[PDB]
Amino acid sequence: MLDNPFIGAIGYVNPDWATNVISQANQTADPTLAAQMRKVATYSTAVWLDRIAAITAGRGLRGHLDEALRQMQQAGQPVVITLVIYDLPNRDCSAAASNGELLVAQNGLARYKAEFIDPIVAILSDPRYAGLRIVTIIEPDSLPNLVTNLSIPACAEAQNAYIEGIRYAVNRLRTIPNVYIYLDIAHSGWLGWDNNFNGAVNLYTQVVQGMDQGFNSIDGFITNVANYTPLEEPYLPDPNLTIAGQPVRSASFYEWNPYFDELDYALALRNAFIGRGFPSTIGMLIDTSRNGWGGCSYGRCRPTGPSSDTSSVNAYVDGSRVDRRYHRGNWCNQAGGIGERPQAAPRSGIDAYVWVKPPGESDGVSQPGIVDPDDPNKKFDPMCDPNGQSRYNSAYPTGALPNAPHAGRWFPQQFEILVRNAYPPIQP
Ligand SMILES: OC[C@H]1O[C@@H](O[C@H]2[C@H](O)[C@@H](O)[C@H](O[C@H]3[C@H](O)[C@@H](O)[C@H](O[C@H]4[C@H](O)[C@@H](O)[C@@H](O)O[C@@H]4CO)O[C@@H]3CO)O[C@@H]2CO)[C@H](O)[C@@H](O)[C@@H]1O
Ligand SMILES: OC[C@H]1O[C@@H](O[C@H]2[C@H](O)[C@@H](O)[C@H](O[C@H]3[C@H](O)[C@@H](O)[C@H](O)O[C@@H]3CO)O[C@@H]2CO)[C@H](O)[C@@H](O)[C@@H]1O
Ligand SMILES: [Ca+2]
Ligand SMILES: [Ca+2]
Repeated sequence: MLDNPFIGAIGYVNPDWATNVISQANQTADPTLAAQMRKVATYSTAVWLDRIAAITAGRGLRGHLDEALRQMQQAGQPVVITLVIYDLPNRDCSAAASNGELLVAQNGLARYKAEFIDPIVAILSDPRYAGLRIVTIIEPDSLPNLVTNLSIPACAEAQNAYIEGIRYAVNRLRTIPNVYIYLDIAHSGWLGWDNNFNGAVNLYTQVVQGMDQGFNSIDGFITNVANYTPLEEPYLPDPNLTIAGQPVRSASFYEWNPYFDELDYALALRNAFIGRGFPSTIGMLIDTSRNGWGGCSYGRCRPTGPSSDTSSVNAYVDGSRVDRRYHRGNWCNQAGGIGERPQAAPRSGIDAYVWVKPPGESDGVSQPGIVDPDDPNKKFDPMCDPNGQSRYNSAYPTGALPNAPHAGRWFPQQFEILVRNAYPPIQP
């Protein structure tokens, strides 16, 4: 196996996502915005396996891999295709927008193994695909929910199903020599606090050391999947910087969390895991699909330096942060911008920036009363209410954009905002 599957390979371009991008560009009046959309359609995004039907629907998992072979032949270079394994029972257990089809109380773990992992592994095992690099992102949100959300019965009752299902997926996937495995580990605005950070290091160390290959069972971890947290807060580089007598991490936006950005968080986690016995060959991914924070939204434009207002930590931090969400827990349908393009080894210890969440796809429907045919357990979550308050701190609005369809469906109003707000800006 390679030390980094993203080195020396070009990213798979998902034609089914690109078709949505190009179709929206063809309906966009502004010719520069439309040309920016056409350029976005050329970048590489992950393919989500978000239900049993996704294995065969449309071109299906086999179709994407065949298309990857096609792109590899056309380019004369290896292709790296990213897959998201996303169907654990009691999925999305701390929210409502992405609850899945399998339930722990309805033989969900058994169905997960037999109807989801086993057919995926059979397909990835085909020797026709040996020349691809196949990256599997394992079950976003599941393990982070075990760190912070055990007070929710849907999470606590699922915890051993998560552990066993994830070990089962990784143990089977590790029998395939061109499959590179990354565990999801949330983002700095979720697990950055000392207690969450240490709980996560403990949890993931136990999960991996119980795998068949122990610490050799995975190739690393990914942060920021489907979230918006910046790679870097360049104007808040020191969480202990004293402003008006207080460290800036004490600001309301951070609540003493010393990790303001994903580079600090990902590299600190990598070092922590190496200290627990993981080999130094592990690498980190960061999802940069929607964390650029160009443009303007939520009453601010991107800061161009540290704030001139040093009269209080809150004023200073709020004027200096590029993450301009009202509250750091606002995960649904945010008016952010596309971030750095997918790219290999941008920083030591970082295997790649990737677009795992595909820009333009919804995080959740924005009002109740609407049922989706293809995901009958997807429901309205108040975090997606454009007129509501955050359910993590009701003093703040959700920031969610209106007119959003159910999670995963094309959200043209947000896609236009994400392209306009891209950082670095899209060049036609
Ligand atoms: O297979 C052809 C089929 O595709 C359908 O669209 C898929 C789309 O291909 C896929 O990327 C997407 O995956 C979603 C997932 O459903 C959704 O639950 C997840 O939501 C996130 C969300 O963004 C978070 O904020 C929060 O809600 O938690 C989850 C987990 O992070 O996001 C991914 C990526 O968007 O699902 C689509 C719907 O199945 C077409 O709709 C269909 O017509 C095609 O036949
Ligand atoms: O990242 C996308 C996923 O987000 C999930 O929500 C989590 C938020 O992303 C995260 O910011 C929030 O963090 C909490 C933290 O867990 C808690 O200890 C602290 O006190 O407050 C933070 C928020 O201020 O946690 C939530 C989960 O509870 C969504 O549930 C998921 O659908 C989405 O993909
Ligand atoms: Ca490696
Ligand atoms: Ca930093």
